[PDB]
Amino acid sequence: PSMSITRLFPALLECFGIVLCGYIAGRANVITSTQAKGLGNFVSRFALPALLFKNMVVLNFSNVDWSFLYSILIAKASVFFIVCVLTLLVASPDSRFSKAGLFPIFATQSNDFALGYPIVEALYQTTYPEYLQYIYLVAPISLMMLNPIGFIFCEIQKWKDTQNASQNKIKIVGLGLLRVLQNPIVFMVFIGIAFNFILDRKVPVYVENFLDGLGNSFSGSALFYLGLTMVGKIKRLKKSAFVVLILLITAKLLVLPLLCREMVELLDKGDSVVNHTSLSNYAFLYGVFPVAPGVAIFATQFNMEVEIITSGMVISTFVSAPIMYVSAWLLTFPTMDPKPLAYAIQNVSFDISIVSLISLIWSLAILLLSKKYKQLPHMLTTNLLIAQSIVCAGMMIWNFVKEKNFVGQILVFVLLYSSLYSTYLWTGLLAISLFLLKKRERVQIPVGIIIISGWGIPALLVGVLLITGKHNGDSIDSAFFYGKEQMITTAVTLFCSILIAGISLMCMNQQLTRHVLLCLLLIIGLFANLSSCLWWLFNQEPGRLYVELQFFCAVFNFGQGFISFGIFG
Ligand SMILES: O=C(O)Cc1c[nH]c2ccccc12
Repeated sequence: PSMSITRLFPALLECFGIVLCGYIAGRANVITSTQAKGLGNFVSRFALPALLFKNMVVLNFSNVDWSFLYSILIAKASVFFIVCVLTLLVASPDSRFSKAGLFPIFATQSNDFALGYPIVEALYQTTYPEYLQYIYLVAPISLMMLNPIGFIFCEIQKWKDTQNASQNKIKIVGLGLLRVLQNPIVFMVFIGIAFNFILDRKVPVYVENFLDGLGNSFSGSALFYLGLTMVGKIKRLKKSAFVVLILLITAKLLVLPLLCREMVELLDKGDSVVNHTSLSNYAFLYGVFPVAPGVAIFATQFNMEVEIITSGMVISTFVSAPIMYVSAWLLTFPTMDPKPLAYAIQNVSFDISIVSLISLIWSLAILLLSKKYKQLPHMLTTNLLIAQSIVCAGMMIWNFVKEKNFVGQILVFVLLYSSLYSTYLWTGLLAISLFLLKKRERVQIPVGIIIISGWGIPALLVGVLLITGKHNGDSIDSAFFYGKEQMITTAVTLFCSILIAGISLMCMNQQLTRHVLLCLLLIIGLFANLSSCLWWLFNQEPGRLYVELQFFCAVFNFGQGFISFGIFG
């Protein structure tokens, strides 16, 4: 295929597993905040410049598609210009230049080497090997292009804050540019380009082992340091600052991908449809890379906007994981016929259910071992997390069982289906329990009946499904394993929970917020699945928007554990 999309989930597990290792290590103080700087110094002063130098010396410039460079750079320059001019118009006077510097750098500078390259490598190393070159071209040329302008605005702020020092523009410009030249990425690219020419792309045999040994250590070491620098970083922001952060992460993780993709489709006027397509898709995925950790370092160096930039970098890194996974698969679906596409959505479901189950077990354990599960609603909320866990656990088994045998398929189907419906009801059961708790303190909530229904009724619905329906189990999609009746069952379950929740939340309006938020964020997913099921039935020959909806309702179905992991973890 045009992109080895199956290799992305392992790459993301490498990337974000090692970031999680660093995060766990810093949390557990396996490495303290002052000890982490030793790893950071190694990463940035040795491993990264070695990696840059090696790849820049090796690079065949007579094989670079400059259109991709110009496309991504013009897209980054666009987002930079937009965020800069918009920041200059929106922000308040005494902070507008610090923000106009760092917010555009934020919105454009990608976590290219640590996170981007493992992902690009996995996706494209075998299908389109030259796509790995553009990491080392785009990322540094991006700094040389755009970072000096942002630093110039930060130097304007440093100048303006220092009202004793109404000094020269030449110093402002020069110092901004000097900070760009002092960046190891920038100067090791200049140095590597010089030795690309001097050596005719040949790393000396007796220097190669060194550059290999240092450079190859970068990814793991940098991803680990990234985890360590994410510990204790998401400070409680003002509502205004949180909205700004959402808009900046939207610029980096949505707008920049869309503009990158558009620019490749504008400028890659070359002939090949499939090469144009894969390059376009690579441009989108390039745009989805997180904010580079270096932006937080610049912010610290200036002492400017540091909470927003650090928190945004942290959140951007984590938000890039699902967006990147989701986007890459979504872009790949137009290349797939309906059977490998059904396989694809089950693979997606399995992948998400793994990491969601892990998030769920963690969140469950926290709520249990904190003894939060004693309180109401938190006991039923823990049951909602239990419900989500059994959903994810079932889907993992269906991937193992999809070709095993008829009986195991049915049994595994019982489990997955039933937990699937149990989540649906616990959405509603929680929501009406919120109303019941809100109604008056003298009301004793019918916890036992609620639990018995929250698992009996889903078991009953799967029993009904087995009885009234028939085995459609030749079908790869487990949500279609029992066909028309299955999706009607799904639809009724969701609608019941939706009515229960809407009515109860209404009466409740006429601890609480996190559970209301949970129910609503589940309800948008329940409606995604409700839509999916009636649409399935009738469409009969569903379009591209259906496989994308099928995909996003699968992302919800199994990724809803991450919702719980955010709300209570
Ligand atoms: O953004 C990048 O990929 C480069 C980078 C520079 N210093 C870093 C520290 C940790 C992780 C990545 C980087």
